[PDB]
Amino acid sequence: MGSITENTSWNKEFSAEAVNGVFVLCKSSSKSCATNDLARASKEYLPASTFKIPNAIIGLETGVIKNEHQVFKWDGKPRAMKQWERDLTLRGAIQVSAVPVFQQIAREVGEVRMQKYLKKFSYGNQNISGGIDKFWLEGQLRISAVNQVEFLESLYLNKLSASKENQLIVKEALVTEAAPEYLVHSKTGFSGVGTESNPGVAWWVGWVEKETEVYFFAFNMDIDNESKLPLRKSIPTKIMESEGII
Amino acid sequence: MGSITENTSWNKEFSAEAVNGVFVLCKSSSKSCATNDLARASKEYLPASTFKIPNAIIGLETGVIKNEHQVFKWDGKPRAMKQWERDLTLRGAIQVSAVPVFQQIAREVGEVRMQKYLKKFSYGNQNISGGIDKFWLEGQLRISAVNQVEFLESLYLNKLSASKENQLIVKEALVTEAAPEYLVHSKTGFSGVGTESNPGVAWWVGWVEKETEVYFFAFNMDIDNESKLPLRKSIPTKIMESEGI
Repeated sequence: MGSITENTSWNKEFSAEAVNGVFVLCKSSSKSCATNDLARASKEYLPASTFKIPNAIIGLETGVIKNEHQVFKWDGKPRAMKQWERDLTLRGAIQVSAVPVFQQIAREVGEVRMQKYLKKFSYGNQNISGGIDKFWLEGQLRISAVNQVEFLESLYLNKLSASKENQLIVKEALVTEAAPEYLVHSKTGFSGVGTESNPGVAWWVGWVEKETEVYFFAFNMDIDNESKLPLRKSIPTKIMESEGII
Repeated sequence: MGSITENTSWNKEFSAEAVNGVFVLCKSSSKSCATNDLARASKEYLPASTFKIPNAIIGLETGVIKNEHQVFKWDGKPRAMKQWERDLTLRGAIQVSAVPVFQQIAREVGEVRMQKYLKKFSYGNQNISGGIDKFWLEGQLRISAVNQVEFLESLYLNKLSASKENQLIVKEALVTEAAPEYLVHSKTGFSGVGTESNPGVAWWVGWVEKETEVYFFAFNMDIDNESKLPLRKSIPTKIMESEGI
């Protein structure tokens, strides 16, 4: 990555909520990044559902996901969340974080192909052991906020080791906010409430295209209570809108 | 164009506003469309800004538009609108409908290549005479609502005679509404108030991806009073809502 500068004043938003976390924000027009905590910016955590971004690209690249219009049919069996009990498009599955859809995609991709692509993507520690359908949820895979922004910037520029076509498909699927001159691509993540002395992690990563400017961001925080989930978006949002990226 | 059925009940919104226009809605699931007026559905009108869709694709295909990240720098010379007086990305130019930006692109594309692609796209009457950079604004180019829908369906499916990459680039630049299971791609159009007994035309075309269903739409109406523009969105919205979309 380029240069990164620690800005301890950003901790203001974290203190107010008594949250232990990190936010990394990079402005493309300068190749510079800022963060409230340099140490945690480089610390690696379970990616949780933010892993659906590389998983989607790999699914497309390997042909497991036939094309952008593939519909993932619900077999009718009970699923962990009601929002997943329905047929979903690739964008739909990603947007509602439909774990079972991507677990099946991961099984079809397989260990060998999955490993190959995470190496090509320089994705975290590239550790997929423990079970092909859950390594990003409870396995040994880990990735840092800094590595997330590097990865997302590559995707934005279509520089990942995959077809431009597939990177573009996954990119539209990640759009979460659209205005004439304000476009946001993002993905949430939540590993769970963790265990005693081992909190879970919550994520919010993506990028913002405001006019001719582009900002890449990655946020993660320790979490042991679902009631704190909204903070994964509110803290980053307050930090960015305090930076003029309203 | 699969099958199309006229549904006069849709005229309600039109009559309720004393507006002459047409709306074509197609449900991909069941290759069928509906319209309030079959005859007008096939009538061709000046595309106005909706033409920025085919133009953007052509600009990318021919190279005039370097890539998806190309920036369109403003030279400083005043423009018809303040919103266009600034640098713009490809999506920004489309979203705010920066006429000057695309006029320049058209010039670079060249009437020869422009004519070539409109033939590949089967875009309306394909008449770009009058002025290489104003034919869609006041030239003789004409296209129907049915033609807009089939053109947009081709784009959605990456079936236009262009690279899938360029089609995908233009598709994201057209996103106007984004939600978890609701995504809208769309483009507005307006030729002006026009002249007496010869009003202008207002457009609104695009498609809606709701859950796993996909709806393609095209709307146009005659307009002589700039105060009626909002109707290009309100009328279709009301009709689609009355359908469940």
